[PDB]
Amino acid sequence: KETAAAKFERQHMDSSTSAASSSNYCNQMMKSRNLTKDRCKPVNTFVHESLADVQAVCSQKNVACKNGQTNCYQSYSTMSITDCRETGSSKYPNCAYKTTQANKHIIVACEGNPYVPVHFDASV
Repeated sequence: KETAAAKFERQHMDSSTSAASSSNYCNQMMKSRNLTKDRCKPVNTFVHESLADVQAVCSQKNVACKNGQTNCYQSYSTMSITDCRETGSSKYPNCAYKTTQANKHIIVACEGNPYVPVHFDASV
């Protein structure tokens, strides 16, 4: 079965671009990463940083996750991210998203050995 670590890279890493240069980015990436296969995932964040820089966050600022868990980590630095939010015209299977390019700190949950990101918690 897909590992939690592999799922994180599939749902949230986009190292091949510096930013979302098109307002269509979310519509394309949500579909291409199979986040719209069974239903329209309502929100998703893509990180435009090297995998190594994102994995490194697991050894940065320990913080409580939104749900109270204590295996969350906040990036010391802001990162290039793209927020994807479902629009009012979204209708499975034609999922539609609003694309928002931003520069923010990311908060991820980490697990395992090697200790890596398995969940995207928030951007602050």
